[PDB]
Amino acid sequence: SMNPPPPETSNPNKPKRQTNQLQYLLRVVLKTLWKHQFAWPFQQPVDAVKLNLPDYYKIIKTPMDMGTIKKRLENNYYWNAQECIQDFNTMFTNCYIYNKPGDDIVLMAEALEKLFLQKINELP
Ligand SMILES: Cn1cc(-c2ccc(C(=O)Nc3ccccc3N)cc2)c2cc[nH]c2c1=O
Repeated sequence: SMNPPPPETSNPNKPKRQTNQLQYLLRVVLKTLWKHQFAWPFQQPVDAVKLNLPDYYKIIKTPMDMGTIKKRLENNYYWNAQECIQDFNTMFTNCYIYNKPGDDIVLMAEALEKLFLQKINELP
């Protein structure tokens, strides 16, 4: 199909370890973006088939979405907060490199990214 297998969300060979920053990323950062009115296009992998975007996964080499990030946090996939922040950054980058500037989806991403950066500015 137009769609790749979704990203893995569990790392079983990794030890399970909480950190203050990972708790913050799940319980403050992800939670705040997840509940936002503009979160909905970002809560699951882009379904290029249903959306008829045949070039999406030609342009986007590293798919990422908030649902994947949420599950990765819930399964303690990330070794540290920077790995999680990188996935958020990738999700926004994908939106900005695929969609035309000023598209509704880009304006949605920009609003979510601003909130993300504001919360990251207070990472413990
Ligand atoms: C990240 N991202 C997401 C999306 C994206 C857009 C729409 C949906 C979606 O579920 N639409 C919908 C609304 C109401 C009823 C049924 C459906 N299917 C999901 C995703 C997208 C589209 C162009 N470009 C991007 C884009 O970059």
